[PDB]
Amino acid sequence: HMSICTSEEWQGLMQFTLPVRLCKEIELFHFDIGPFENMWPGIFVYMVHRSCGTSCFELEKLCRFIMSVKKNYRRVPYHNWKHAVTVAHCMYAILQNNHTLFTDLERKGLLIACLCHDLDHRGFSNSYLQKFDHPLAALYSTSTMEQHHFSQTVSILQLEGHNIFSTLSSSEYEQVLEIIRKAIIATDLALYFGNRKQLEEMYQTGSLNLNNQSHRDRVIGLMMTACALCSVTKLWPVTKLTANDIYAEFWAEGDEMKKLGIQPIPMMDRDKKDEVPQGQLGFYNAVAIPCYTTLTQILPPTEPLLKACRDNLSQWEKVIRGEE
Ligand SMILES: Nc1ncnc2c1ncn2[C@@H]1O[C@@H]2COP(=O)(O)O[C@H]2[C@H]1O
Ligand SMILES: [Mg+2]
Repeated sequence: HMSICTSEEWQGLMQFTLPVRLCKEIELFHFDIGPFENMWPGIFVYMVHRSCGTSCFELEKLCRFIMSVKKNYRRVPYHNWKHAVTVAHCMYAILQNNHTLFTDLERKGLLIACLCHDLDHRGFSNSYLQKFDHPLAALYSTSTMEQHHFSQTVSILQLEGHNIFSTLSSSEYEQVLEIIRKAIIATDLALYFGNRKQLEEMYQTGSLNLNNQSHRDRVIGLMMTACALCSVTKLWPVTKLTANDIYAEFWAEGDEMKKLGIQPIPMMDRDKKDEVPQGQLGFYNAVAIPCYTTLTQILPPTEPLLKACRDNLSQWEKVIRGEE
């Protein structure tokens, strides 16, 4: 059912070595993978090797897994292969800066979860799928696309020579699949609001306990949100270019809605592009800023993400003022 990489693809990835200059730059939170397209698969291998060890996964299986995942991301403007590696890199930076706070199993599970969090995304939102009673919406009632992403991830692991997790004990195998399932589902932004509220209460009252599994799950959920939204933590030019991709995809969804007799919300209406700056301002105030603020309280080393987010919020305000 899943698309499979060619022998040339996975065998070639096995020979990749990250350039020395990038080895330094990749550790920074603001790192933009954008100008290194041919290196994206290799960049992911590198991050897994540094965070989990060069022998954590059998190289051949890891390369097949990565290239088949790439092949199963579609040609959509935003939720594509580039996005997958970008989100995985943000997780890499978070994990690197909070290394011993997370178990070996959690680090490997989370890096894989990020690479696969939007696997086989079709360019359509959950709102579209549920508003048009799409098959996927009947099965996966809530977090529709996210449940599909997890199912597709398991499907790729089931491909011959692709199960990088088979060497784990039966207990840890089940454990990592659960970590991955919860992490991918957490990228359904609808769940973010309640999760952040709960974490803020736990933090403020002092009940937050990282040794409490239910609490760990929530912190990991917030981390996934922070990574999924990380385009807002890059340098302004990069943030602005990515925003163009985000809207390109949403406008295409809006176009399809119009064709079917349903008017899209302003955000997905390309004829309302002038409202984008205010739309982003609202998003930063309602989602981004609160997200990174809570993340930084829980994990101090992630402060750079919050600083960058605040900087971009100021940039959007500048646009609104006419200082673009
Ligand atoms: N700059 C942004 N980056 C990411 N998501 C955004 C942004 N602005 C608005 N959003 C909304 O937040 C959602 C985050 O997850 P999605 O990418 O599924 O869909 C995104 C949009 O609905
Ligand atoms: Mg998604």
